[PDB]
Amino acid sequence: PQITLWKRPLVTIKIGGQLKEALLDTGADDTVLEEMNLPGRWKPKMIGGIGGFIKVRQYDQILIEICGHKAIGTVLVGPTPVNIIGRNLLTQIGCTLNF
Amino acid sequence: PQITLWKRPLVTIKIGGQLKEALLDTGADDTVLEEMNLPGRWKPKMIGGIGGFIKVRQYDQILIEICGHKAIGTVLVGPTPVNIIGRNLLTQIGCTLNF
Ligand SMILES: CCOP(=O)(COc1ccc(C[C@H](NC(=O)O[C@H]2CO[C@H]3OCC[C@H]32)[C@H](O)CN(CC(CC)CC)S(=O)(=O)c2ccc3ncsc3c2)cc1)OCC
Repeated sequence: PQITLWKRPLVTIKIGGQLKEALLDTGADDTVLEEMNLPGRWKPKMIGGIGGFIKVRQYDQILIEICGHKAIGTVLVGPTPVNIIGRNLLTQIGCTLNF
Repeated sequence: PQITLWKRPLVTIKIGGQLKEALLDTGADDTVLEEMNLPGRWKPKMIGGIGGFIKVRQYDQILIEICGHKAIGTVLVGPTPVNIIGRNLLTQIGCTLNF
């Protein structure tokens, strides 16, 4: 579809067998999701933005479905205030900016 | 144009007569630029991101040209890790997400 930017671009995603709301975020290199107890191994990581860094758990080869579009890649889990879909997955669903 | 997301969506902007590079950021409500001298009045504001809140200077009704497209609106100035163009100006230049 086409998403205007008057409001936050929030969509439904499916991950680890759960549905959630997440921001389609062209300023996010990586995908960062709210605390959730995903199975499997993970690597510690720190990601930075406005205000500083947070500590997150990096899980690899995670399947996420975004508005029916499937994607698989790296997902970071940590105390983010919002579920964020970053470019690593946005590219995979064919998402572009257009003006 | 149509901008893909394999790399960061960086563009040249012109503000207060100066050229700079900035990130088109659909996850940003507001536009935040690194410390710089802008003419006119400003008021202190706080904004929050992934790592907490920072103090910024709020400039209203500022002219800014984004990849050839003119906007006039609110620009925050402060210790952001990178210059970001948020939805308040993305809307003005007619930017949408498409997949
Ligand atoms: C409301 C909940 O609480 P809250 O008020 C704000 O919550 C939010 C927290 C984060 C966002 C998303 C964030 N937007 C943001 O900073 O926007 C500011 C400006 O406009 C306002 O609108 C929303 C907030 C205000 C960017 O889109 C993405 N970021 C990178 C950019 C940093 C400038 C480029 C470096 S990233 O997230 O840091 C990030 C993501 C993946 C990644 N992979 C490797 S690095 C790395 C870094 C949106 C809302 O904060 C109090 C705790």
